[PDB]
Amino acid sequence: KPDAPCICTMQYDPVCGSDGITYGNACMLLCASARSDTPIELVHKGRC
Repeated sequence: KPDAPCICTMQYDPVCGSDGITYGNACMLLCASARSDTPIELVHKGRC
């Protein structure tokens, strides 16, 4: 998928994605998978 702005909401839902990074939200993630370094992969909807 293309780059998706990480401004979905402010529902601070820090989801841990395969990489060891707690993304403020699955969308913030979209920012990660869009301009992070590697295609992370959610694993736990929290602080790991």
